Amino acid sequence: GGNIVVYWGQGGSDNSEGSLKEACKSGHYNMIVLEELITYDNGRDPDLNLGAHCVNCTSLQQEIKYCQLKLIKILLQIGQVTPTKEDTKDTTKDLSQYLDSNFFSGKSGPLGEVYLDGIDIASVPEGLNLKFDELVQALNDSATSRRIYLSASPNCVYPDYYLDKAIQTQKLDFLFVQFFYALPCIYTQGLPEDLFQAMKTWTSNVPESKIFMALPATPDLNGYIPPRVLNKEILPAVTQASNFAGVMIFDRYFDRFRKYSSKIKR
Amino acid sequence: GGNIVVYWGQGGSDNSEGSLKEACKSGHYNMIVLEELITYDNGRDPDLNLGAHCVNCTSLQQEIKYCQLKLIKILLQIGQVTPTKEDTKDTTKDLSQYLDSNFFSGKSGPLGEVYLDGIDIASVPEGLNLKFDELVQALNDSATSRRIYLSASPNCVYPDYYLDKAIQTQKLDFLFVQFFYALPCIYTQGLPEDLFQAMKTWTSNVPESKIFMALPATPDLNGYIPPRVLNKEILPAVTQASNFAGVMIFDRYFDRFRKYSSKIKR
Ligand SMILES: *[C@@H]1O[C@H](CO)[C@@H](O[C@@H]2O[C@H](CO)[C@@H](O)[C@H](O)[C@H]2NC(C)=O)[C@H](O)[C@H]1NC(C)=O
Ligand SMILES: *[C@@H]1O[C@H](CO)[C@@H](O[C@@H]2O[C@H](CO)[C@@H](O)[C@H](O)[C@H]2NC(C)=O)[C@H](O)[C@H]1NC(C)=O
Ligand SMILES: CC(=O)N[C@@H]1[C@@H](O)[C@H](O)[C@@H](CO)O[C@H]1O
Ligand SMILES: CC(=O)N[C@@H]1[C@@H](O)[C@H](O)[C@@H](CO)O[C@H]1O
Ligand SMILES: CC(=O)N[C@@H]1[C@@H](O)[C@H](O)[C@@H](CO)O[C@H]1O
Ligand SMILES: CC(=O)N[C@@H]1[C@@H](O)[C@H](O)[C@@H](CO)O[C@H]1O
Ligand code: NA
Ligand code: NA
Repeated sequence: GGNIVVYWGQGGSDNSEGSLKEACKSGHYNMIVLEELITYDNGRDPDLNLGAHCVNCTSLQQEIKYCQLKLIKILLQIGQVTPTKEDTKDTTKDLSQYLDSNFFSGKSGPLGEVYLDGIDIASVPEGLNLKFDELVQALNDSATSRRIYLSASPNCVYPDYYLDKAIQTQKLDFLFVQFFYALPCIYTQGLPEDLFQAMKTWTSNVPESKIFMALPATPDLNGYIPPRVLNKEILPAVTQASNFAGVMIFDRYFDRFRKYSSKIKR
Repeated sequence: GGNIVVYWGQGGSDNSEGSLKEACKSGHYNMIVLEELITYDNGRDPDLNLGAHCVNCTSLQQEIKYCQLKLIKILLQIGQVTPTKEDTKDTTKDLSQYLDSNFFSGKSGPLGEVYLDGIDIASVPEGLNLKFDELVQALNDSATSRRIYLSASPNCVYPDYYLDKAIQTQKLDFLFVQFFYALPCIYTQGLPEDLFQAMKTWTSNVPESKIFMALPATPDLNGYIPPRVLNKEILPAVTQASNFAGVMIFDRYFDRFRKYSSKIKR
């Protein structure tokens, strides 16, 4: 089956996009990125935002652990940095510490008593105080024997305006390169040329990281690659890169109904 | 000040984008569109999704009423239709009835004991059972003496693939035409030509509805129009349309920090 990852958490409620456990139990995925954590440039404690899934999300603990015991990695995505004009000391250091204590220590945090597998950073502005490359270095330097995987979700334009610094730390394990919404590098009908060139650029410029092609599971989004096109044209070309890792599915909501991941070649 | 509307509800928590009351109290807006209600093609009761603002959102009642007593209209946006392959009878009729009972009757619904001012529909796929134009007609035909405003948020491409049928009912009071993210009709630096042509097309083809230009409040989104450009170039041209209504701000989160609406001409 290879490496198929998926985004979950912003697809509504359990009744719209299914529970996290449902996603894991489906067997389609070996890694889930939870969307998303809101962080504060002024050092306020982060706010978890899993939409209509839960407000008290501590009961997700058992679902996270179920996933992990099925060998599925669970990463939490930082999706929003609330800016401040205030000059505040130690914001990045303090966030790294908050994350370590609340998600990577088995202690009672927002997702219950878990050790998550890592942190993803979305392609969004950082703060005047909070800096993503600094955060990545701090997390990798964490006082723990646990493996904390670090990743980013850049758009397919290289370099990514928001994440290039974090990428150039050379400390990201995975990149979920987004080939959806309107960008010059998406697939369009009968035209993979820009996507191929972007994949060449990403894989060659970030040889230290595993590169996922993040694709939409629905034909209602720009960048959609029909499964036969993905299997017979796209994958044969992009898999020539030694650091091509697989496909990231945007997102569990669309995939739950479309069963796009089911149609990807073995 | 004219007509300035804003989207609120998907900007995170109260600490990231402020409470609904805060938005109303700011005095920047005369209409707020709440994002968003999830509806079900199989006829399941809708799920309210105001992200990390609340799960039990009934306590928003007092904030809604505060807004309304300040002459601010509150509309709820349908943002997501969860599809089904099942053929289910009366889905649209039943949704109209659910909305009437739960948001337009002063009874104890998901937002408490309110009479909302109306419903907006996002530019998203409808269902195999649930149909937007049918929903608009049903809501307008509601057994009530209350005014229910009906609107849609089409993208700037005319016709809108998802909402054109709803628009052609001629029963929409407002259109929030979205000139952001990547589309051929957005403003780009020193180039309003496509936006002007789109505004001509929207205003001339939908003379029966008031047309808002929906614009991003942050320079970090495609389509951003610096306030001086908006005031001295854009508004003088587009305001020549008799049905040009004003500016819809995407969104309260960005506007809270950027104070974009504050910079729009009187
Ligand atoms: C920081 O990154 C380094 C390098 O990827 C990680 O170090 C590896 O850790 C694994 C398991 O602990 C070992 O098998 C490797 O031999 C290590 N490699 C090197 C070069 O030291 C380290 O674990 C990361 N830190 C965290 C907190 O995950
Ligand atoms: C359906 O649309 C019609 C037309 O806009 C609305 O009828 C208007 O109602 C207002 C206030 O009740 C009156 O001042 C107008 O004279 C009416 N116009 C016409 C042509 O009848 C009607 O209110 C809408 N239905 C709902 C539930 O809002
Ligand atoms: C495979 C896996 O990740 N197992 C985790 C374990 O590491 C952790 O000690 C525990 C308590 O938080 O949750 C487990 O089930
Ligand atoms: C607060 C903010 O917007 N910071 C941005 C940062 O996100 C971006 O990666 C960088 C690129 O050089 O430019 C900064 O201005
Ligand atoms: C101006 C306004 O909309 N006022 C509303 C009123 O119509 C409604 O009867 C009441 C109870 O639900 O909430 C009010 O304050
Ligand atoms: C379930 C679904 O996707 N329905 C779409 C509808 O949203 C769209 O407005 C219409 C345009 O003709 O095409 C239908 O296939
Ligand atoms: Na879709
Ligand atoms: Na921004």
